[PDB]
Amino acid sequence: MFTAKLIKGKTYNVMGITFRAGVSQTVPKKLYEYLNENPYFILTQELNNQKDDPINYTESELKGMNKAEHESIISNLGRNPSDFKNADERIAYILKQIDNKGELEHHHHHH
Repeated sequence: MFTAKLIKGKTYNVMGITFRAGVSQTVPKKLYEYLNENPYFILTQELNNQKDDPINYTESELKGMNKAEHESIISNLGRNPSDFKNADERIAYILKQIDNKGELEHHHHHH
């Protein structure tokens, strides 16, 4: 997660985002580096998602995902992606786990 807080200003409108001095607001990577150039803000990025289940992603993202990326993914799963050499193999196998994420709130009082 990226966040910026106005240190130079008091109330400033960046593109379509409204920042105020003292007010931290979460921004995308685009705006983070955009405001990295613009010395009006203090920039801070922290990872709330330290570890998730790293073996299930968008096939669209995996279509543009590099060789070592696919490998490190399935390595975190605990499988050897060295046998799977073609993109088809690697993408399909990862898609099996995006299929394994069927439910999150299977708990009552939240249905």
